[PDB]
Amino acid sequence: AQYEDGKQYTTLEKPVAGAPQVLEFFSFFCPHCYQFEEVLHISDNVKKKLPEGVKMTKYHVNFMGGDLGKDLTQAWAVAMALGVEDKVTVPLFEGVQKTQTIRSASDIRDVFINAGIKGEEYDAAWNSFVVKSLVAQQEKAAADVQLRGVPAMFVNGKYQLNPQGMDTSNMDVFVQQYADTVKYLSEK
Ligand SMILES: CCN(CCn1cccn1)C(=O)Cc1ccc(Oc2ccc(C#N)c(C)c2)cc1
Repeated sequence: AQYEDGKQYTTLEKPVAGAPQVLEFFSFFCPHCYQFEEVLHISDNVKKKLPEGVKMTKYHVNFMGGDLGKDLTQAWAVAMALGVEDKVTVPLFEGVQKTQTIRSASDIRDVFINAGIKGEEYDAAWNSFVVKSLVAQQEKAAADVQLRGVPAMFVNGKYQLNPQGMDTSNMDVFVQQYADTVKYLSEK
């Protein structure tokens, strides 16, 4: 077959019932995740190749970056609660990996303030139990599939993308192969 288990994707031993339709995991410390956002725009191209209104979920992970890695998961929960993912994703990535100006939770906060989120608004969300629950959902989804590496995408809690099995000579061909595989698994 053109799409084969083990080539463009793998199948989880234990499927996760009730998982989001398209679930991505990333970390701002993850170098390929930087490429996936700034260079390849994987999420946007995947969303485009999916039907209108299909839910896509993107979660941060703790296992990279020690203390600051956990701060960034809580901050991503703040981004999701306020709906400002599209405003902080790039400066958080560049702050961690490019300029390396993010070394504390306050430095993360500065990215949100520079993005236009008010101080009282960020601090209230940061300490809110709505964000606490959002942090738990990110941890629960990662623990559900024993996640040990990022970037990672899961389709309907049963299939895991395998980008190592695609072509990486052409960036644009890789993205299109990746998105078509998500679409293929979506229709399974
Ligand atoms: C979860 C495993 N994991 C972590 C460990 N790890 C580090 C390096 C390799 N593995 C991954 O990063 C897996 C991975 C993902 C994608 C990928 O393919 C490309 C990456 C970037 C670009 C660009 N620009 C292209 C075109 C393709 C290759 C590997």
